[PDB]
Amino acid sequence: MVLYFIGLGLYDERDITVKGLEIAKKCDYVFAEFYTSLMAGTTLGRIQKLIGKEIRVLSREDVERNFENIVLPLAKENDVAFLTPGDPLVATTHAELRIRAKRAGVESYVIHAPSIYSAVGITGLHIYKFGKSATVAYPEGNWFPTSYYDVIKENAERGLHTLLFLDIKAEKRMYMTANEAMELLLKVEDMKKGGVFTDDTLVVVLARAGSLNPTIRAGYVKDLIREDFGDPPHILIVPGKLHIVEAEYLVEIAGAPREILRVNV
Amino acid sequence: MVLYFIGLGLYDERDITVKGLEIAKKCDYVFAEFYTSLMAGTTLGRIQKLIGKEIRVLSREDVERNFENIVLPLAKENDVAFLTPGDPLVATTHAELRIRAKRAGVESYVIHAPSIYSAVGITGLHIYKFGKSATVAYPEGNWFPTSYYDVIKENAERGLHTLLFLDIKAEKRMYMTANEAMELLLKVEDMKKGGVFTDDTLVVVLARAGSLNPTIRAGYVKDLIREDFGDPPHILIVPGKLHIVEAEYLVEIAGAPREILRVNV
Ligand SMILES: Nc1ncnc2c1ncn2[C@@H]1O[C@H](CSCC[C@H](N)C(=O)O)[C@@H](O)[C@H]1O
Ligand SMILES: [Cl-]
Ligand code: NA
Repeated sequence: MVLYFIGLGLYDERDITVKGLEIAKKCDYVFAEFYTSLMAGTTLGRIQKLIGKEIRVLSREDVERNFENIVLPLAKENDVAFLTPGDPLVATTHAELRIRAKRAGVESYVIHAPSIYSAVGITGLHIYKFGKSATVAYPEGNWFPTSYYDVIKENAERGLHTLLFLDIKAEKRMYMTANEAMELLLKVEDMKKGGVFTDDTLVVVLARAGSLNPTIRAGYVKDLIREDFGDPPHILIVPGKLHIVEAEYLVEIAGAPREILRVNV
Repeated sequence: MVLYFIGLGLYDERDITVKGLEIAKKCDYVFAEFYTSLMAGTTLGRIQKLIGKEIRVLSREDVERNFENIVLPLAKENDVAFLTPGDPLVATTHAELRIRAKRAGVESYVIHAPSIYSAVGITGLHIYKFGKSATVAYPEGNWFPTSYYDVIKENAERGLHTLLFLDIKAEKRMYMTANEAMELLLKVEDMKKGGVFTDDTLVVVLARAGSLNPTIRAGYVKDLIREDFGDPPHILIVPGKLHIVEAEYLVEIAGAPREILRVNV
C-alpha cells in the first residue's frame, strides 16, 4: 500500500542515504530509472548487490506513459520502491508521478539524496547566487535551440550564476562534454553576439560530483575549451560577478588563474 | 592526514549517505556544528551511536574564529571529520574552511547529503525555475533587513520561483517559522509598497523536509499566515509564474485552492 520515491545520489552505489537503503531493503519490489541521469561511478549490479534486491529497470516510456500500470498496481498490496539518480522529484516530470499515485489510492513517501543542484556548492560559488537553470542541447536537423544562452544572459545581467546541465543520451550512453558545451555556446554567441559567452568568459566545470575525487576546474573559455576534464558526466557553470570569497576558492581549490581576482570580482 | 566535510542530511541521523557513514566510522576525531540548520528528527546521542564515535560540537565562534586551531591541528596527524546538517556547503560559509585546510597543508574531501535546496522538489515546483535565493532575517534593534523583498521582486518579474531560507538563532534555540516570515514580508510590503508580497500572494510552505511526513502547504498569505505548520525548520517559497502541472501538484498534494489551477497565461 506504499510507494517510496528513493534517491540514489550523485555518483556511486554509496550515495544513497542510510534511510533510503534500509527502506529499499524492506520493499517487496524495486524499480529504477536511469534515463534522467546515469550513476557513472557504479553499476546496476553493484546497486542490486548493495540493496540485495532484484531491480527492474524502467525506460522513459515505461515511466511517463505506463507508471500506473507497471509500478502502482504492485504498490497497492506491497511496499514498492522507485529509485532515481540524485534527489527524487528534481527531474521536472517526476513530481507529477505522485499525483498518479494518489489517484490510484497509493500512499507515497519521498526519501531524499544528494542532488547536483546542491552538490555544485563544492565549486565555492554561493548557492543563493544561482539564478534560473538550463540544459544545453545538441542542435539537429533544422533545429538549433538557444534558450540556454538567454538564460545565462538574464542571470549574469543580475549578477547570478547559471547552472547548465549538458545533453545526455542515456540509452545510447552518449554524454555531452563541457568542451562540446563551450564550443556550442561560442557558436551561439557568434550568432547572437550578445557578448554573453566568449573566449574571455569565466566558466567553471564540475565533473563527477559525488566522487571522492571530483574534477573542479575554473578558468577562461579560451584556456579550458580543450582541457581534459575526465569522464562524464560534466556540468558547466557560467558564474556572474564574483564575491571575493568565491574567487579565492576558485583560485585555491579549482586552479583558477589569479587573474579572476581582479577581472571577475 | 585528512579532513572530511560530511553532511548529515535534512531531518534525522539516517539522512546521512552510506558513503558518509562508513567514512565517519573510520575517522579518529569527529567534530560537528548544528548552528547552520536544524535536524528536528534526531539528537547528538542518536548520531553518535550510528557513527559509533564521540562528537565534539563546535559553536559558530569556534568554527569561524578557531577552526584552524581546534580542528586542523588534529587533521595533520589523524583522519578528522566535520559534520553539518544538510549539505555542508549549501547556504553556509563552510566552503571557505576548505581554503584554511589547504593553507594548513591538510587535504580535504566533501561528502554530500540531502539539502533543503533540492528537497524543494517535493513542493512540485520545477527546480530549474527557481531564481536567486534569499534569507528572511529577524530584525534587530533599529536594523530591519529588507533585501529579501527585492529578491522576490526580481525573480517574480522574470517569472521565477523564490526560495526563502528562514533565520535561526541556534544558541537561543529560535527558529523562524513561515508565519513570522510572512508577517515580516507584509511589513516590508507596507513600507516599500511594490505589490510584491500581499495577502493575495500565493506562497508555499515546506516544514521538516526529510521526515516521512513533512508539512507541504500552498495558498494565499491571508489564509496561511496564521496556520500551524508544525515544528521547525520551515522554508518559505514565493512561486513565480506556474506551469499547469506545478499548479496541479500544489492543489492535489499541497492542498492549494483549486482556483490556482486556472493559471493566467
Ligand atoms: N529539513 C528542513 N525542512 C525545512 N527547511 C529546512 C530544512 N533544513 C533546512 N531548512 C531550511 O534552511 C535553513 C538552514 S540554511 C543551511 C542549509 C543546509 N546546508 C542544507 O544543505 O540544507 C533553515 O533555517 C530552514 O529555513
Ligand atoms: Cl564489480
Ligand atoms: Na537553482
